Amino acid sequence: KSVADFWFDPLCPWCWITSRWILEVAKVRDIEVNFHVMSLAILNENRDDLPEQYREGMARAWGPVRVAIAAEQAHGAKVLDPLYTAMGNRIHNQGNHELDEVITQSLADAGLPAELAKAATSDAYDNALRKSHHAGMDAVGEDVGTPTIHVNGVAFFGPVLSKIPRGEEAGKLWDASVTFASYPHFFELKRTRTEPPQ
Amino acid sequence: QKSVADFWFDPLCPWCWITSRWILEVAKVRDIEVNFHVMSLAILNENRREGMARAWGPVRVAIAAEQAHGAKVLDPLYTAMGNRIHNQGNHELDEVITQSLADAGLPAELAKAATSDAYDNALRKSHHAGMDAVGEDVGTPTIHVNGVAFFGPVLSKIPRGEEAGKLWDASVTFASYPHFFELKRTRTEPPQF
Ligand SMILES: [Mg+2]
Ligand SMILES: [Mg+2]
Ligand SMILES: [Mg+2]
Ligand SMILES: [Mg+2]
Repeated sequence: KSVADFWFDPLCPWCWITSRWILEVAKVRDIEVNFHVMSLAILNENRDDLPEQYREGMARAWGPVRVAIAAEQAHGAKVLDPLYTAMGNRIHNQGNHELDEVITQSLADAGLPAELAKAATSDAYDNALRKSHHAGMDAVGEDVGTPTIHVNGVAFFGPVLSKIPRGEEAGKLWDASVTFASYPHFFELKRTRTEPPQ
Repeated sequence: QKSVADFWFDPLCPWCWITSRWILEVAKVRDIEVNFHVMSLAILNENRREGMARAWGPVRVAIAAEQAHGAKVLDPLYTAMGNRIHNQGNHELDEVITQSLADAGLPAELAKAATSDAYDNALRKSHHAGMDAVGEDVGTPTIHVNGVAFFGPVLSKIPRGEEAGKLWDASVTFASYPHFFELKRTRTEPPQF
């Protein structure tokens, strides 16, 4: 039985696409899906030259990931899936970037206690967040970016997807990913003549 | 309908060697057509080994052979050259060239192409067709899978039989999906070859 371990920050549009893909895969393949939290804010800590404006666009970027960690600590890893879905629908599908509102709405949607929102503005969960992030994102390259998935235990950057594959198409892309994971002496495949629009 | 692999190679390149031998393994277990095209490590180095400082020789001979006898001769000429360089570790390139032309059944006079710029434009045109990228510059190996250009699969060993076939099926799946861009291992990197 194949296993997808996926690290996400609700803010990340790449994570959003790749996680929606994995959920499509799960509809047409027998796989175990484990979500884990990582943090774009932590990625950004490790970059001394980040421009002021980009820092400003991330002013309160710890809130959603703190709440996700706190939810997992309180209720188990199982609640990450639906909490992430509720948050990401609002952030990515509705374009809502008032994160305080996204957090309270998403907890209610997911059926989780409202008090979890208080995690967003406390450092109590940061040690756990850092450890979760490092487990997922530690890589040997200076690329260090999202999306990162482990396929049957094999850590990858990508698949970098700019649209969510659906149904059996999603399944076939999973099958291909598993085949590459199964061959230890494969390292990289990348399109050269086109790139994702951002 | 028929799956097609276009493969850009410099006889000197170990990564081209591995990925091209993989494609020839694929051809034994999947119905595919394989087309070889020349590129040049020396050109990559312009736009940026013991025995190999004269790095234009093998690629110049390859291009000259294609110009005179057609691109189909590149498969056996490359096999001849790379068998010697990579499988036998022969780095005397003048000897590799002579021997490989004889292996492939091509005229010995083609060896003279190694030390003439007569087809360097043809070489450059072939190179850029294979190596051009919209993003950051890429290295070897580059291929087209059913018309879709990829860097990689970067492979450090040659998959054989159905294992090779499954890796092709995977590549074809990724090529077929327009909105897939990259998959890369994060905890191991290719060996220093
Ligand atoms: Mg976890
Ligand atoms: Mg500003
Ligand atoms: Mg504290
Ligand atoms: Mg050609």
